[PDB]
Parts: sequence; C-alpha cells; structure tokens
Amino acid sequence: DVDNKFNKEQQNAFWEILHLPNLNEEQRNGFIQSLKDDPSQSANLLAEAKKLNDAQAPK
Repeated sequence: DVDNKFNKEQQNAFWEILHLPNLNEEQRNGFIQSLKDDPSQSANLLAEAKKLNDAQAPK
C-alpha cells in the first residue's frame, strides 16, 4: 500500500516531476509507478526525470 512515513529528501523528487513543463500529466504518472517498485531507488529515479524532458523537445 502506501507508507505513512516519508523522507524529506524524497519529497523534493515529487516536485521535480511536476515541474517538467514539456511533459503532460500522464507521463508524470509513469515515474510514480516506478517509485512504488523501489522506494529506496527514488534517488536513481530523480536523475531519469530530467533526461525525459529533453526528448519531448516541444521547441
């Protein structure tokens, strides 16, 4: 399910997903599902989100 307790650093990652202006809301969900599989690896996930933004290249 969902862990009532969270790490403050983890919260930072959640906001970055929201920031991605280039990406629509559905893409953001994809990161969340990954987070559930490996909460310890959320840091690893943090690096991946920035990379995806480049690919959309709305400009």
